[PDB]
Amino acid sequence: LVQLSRHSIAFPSPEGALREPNGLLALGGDLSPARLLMAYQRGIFPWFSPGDPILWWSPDPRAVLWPESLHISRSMKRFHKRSPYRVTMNYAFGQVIEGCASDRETWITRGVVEAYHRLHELGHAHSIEVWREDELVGGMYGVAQGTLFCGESMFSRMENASKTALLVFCEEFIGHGGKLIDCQVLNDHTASLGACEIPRRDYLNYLNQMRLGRLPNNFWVPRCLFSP
Repeated sequence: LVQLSRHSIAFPSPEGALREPNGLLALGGDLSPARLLMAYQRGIFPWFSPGDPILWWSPDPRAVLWPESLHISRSMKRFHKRSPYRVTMNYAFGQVIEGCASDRETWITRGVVEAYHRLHELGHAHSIEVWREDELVGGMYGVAQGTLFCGESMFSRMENASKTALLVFCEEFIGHGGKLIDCQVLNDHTASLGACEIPRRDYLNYLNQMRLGRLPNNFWVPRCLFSP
């Protein structure tokens, strides 16, 4: 491996990551906006349980999701056509990440929250919210990397809340140039939604191409995406 330094925002080539644990590449450093941005630019992300030092990753393969391949069951389509939810973009970044943090009775520590909150404040991290009237019932947040979106996590406090968030986002994302969504690691729910695994070099390749891409100037301003 390799320990980072408070000095620079330099990162070692992802290809020198460990095989097991898959993707472990470096430790230390900090969660400053600059260091974080660089992490994503180069296909790396932080992940570590509270108590441990900062750990950075770039797994092989990488879980990803082609927006157009999002699988939506027939029961969900029925649900979404008569949806009881409203979806918004960047209305409550803080609550969404907190919602993702309080899930599972998670590594999302206060420090991590502030760090991504800074990125949101600076205009790089964004959130999708799912509301059951006045209540935030689900959502997802991530870091925008051009036409590629790096999804950190999502949460659901009501049936189909997160499915709705993803469904609505993919429609809005594709409609304006969105090309790929990064899922980091593949999990059961994510896989059922059509997420798949591709080689790390394929992902980095895509990343380098898409970072350059641009969505419309206002794509990320706080707004209502879906309100039946």
